[PDB]
Amino acid sequence: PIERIVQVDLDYIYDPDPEQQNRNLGQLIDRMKDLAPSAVYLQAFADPKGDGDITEVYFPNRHLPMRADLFNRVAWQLKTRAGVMVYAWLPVLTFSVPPGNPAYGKVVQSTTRKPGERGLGSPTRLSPFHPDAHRVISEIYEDLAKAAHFDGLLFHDDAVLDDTEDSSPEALATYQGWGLPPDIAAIRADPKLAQQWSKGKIRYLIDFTMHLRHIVSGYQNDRDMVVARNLYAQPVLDPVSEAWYGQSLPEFLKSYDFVALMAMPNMEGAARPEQWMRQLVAAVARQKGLDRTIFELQARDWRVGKPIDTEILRRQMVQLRSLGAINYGYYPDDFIANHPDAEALRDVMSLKS
Repeated sequence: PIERIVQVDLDYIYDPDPEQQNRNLGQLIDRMKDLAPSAVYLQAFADPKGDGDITEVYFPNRHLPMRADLFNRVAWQLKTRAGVMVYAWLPVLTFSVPPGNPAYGKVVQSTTRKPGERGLGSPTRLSPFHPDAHRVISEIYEDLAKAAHFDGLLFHDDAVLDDTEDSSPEALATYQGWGLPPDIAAIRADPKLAQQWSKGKIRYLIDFTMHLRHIVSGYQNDRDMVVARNLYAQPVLDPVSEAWYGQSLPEFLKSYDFVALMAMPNMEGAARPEQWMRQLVAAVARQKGLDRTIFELQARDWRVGKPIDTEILRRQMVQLRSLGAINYGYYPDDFIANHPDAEALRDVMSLKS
């Protein structure tokens, strides 16, 4: 079994001119037919500002405005014309519902964070410990399942909690239920409690995504609903950092069909990108995770706003192959600018590899 995946932004397809939008879609379909990946991870939410404040999505639903009714038709065209599997890529927590929504303002709190700033996680993450936020997110996933036909779910990288979160009253009450004091200062001060708390939050988020899976699978009438989740590299390279990510490679491997590991040394600011990738693969191997870890590479340098040379991307794929990491893919597909170069990547993205 081999996965070769392409993650695709509907933000790149969308255009206020529906005829331009159609031309955009056409270019995507042609590239995916040519490249023939195992799966496309398809954005179901809108994030055109790139700040992770998700006020709109691309499917009809009860809670958020629709930017365009686009996910269902792109998913169907990918499936039927390009012959690929399609995963719905959706946030776990970040839904900026309108005022008057029951979940409005029921967000993840931090003991130290102030207004007007953020850490890795978005300030807009709804608290999965709050019953109204829990239900609203559940209903958004239900509405996705009603609105479109797809083969899997990719749970987004927005599902993070740091070591000062979640400090909201509902979260504290949940920690008390785990046998911890409802007091993050007290938890953090005791290394044993701090470890238990970190692992507890990791499992809580995973369990929440399993709840969402159950909702979607019931509606897709499909027990074979495959799930993947984005995993940051730092918890893999340095597992102590689980405590301020709320993610874990061993726990992910136990719970998801695939782990979408963000193998992106450029984004990470790696001084020695080849060594970095070598160490990342070794870490995954050490956890016996190569069979279900997808090394998701970056095709764009988002910080400087430039495509990454396709030859650099291919060299990363060849390096992965040489190390026995046979599942991989890239994000994003810039189908309008023909980047990455499909001709150059075809041989390594082929499922005969």
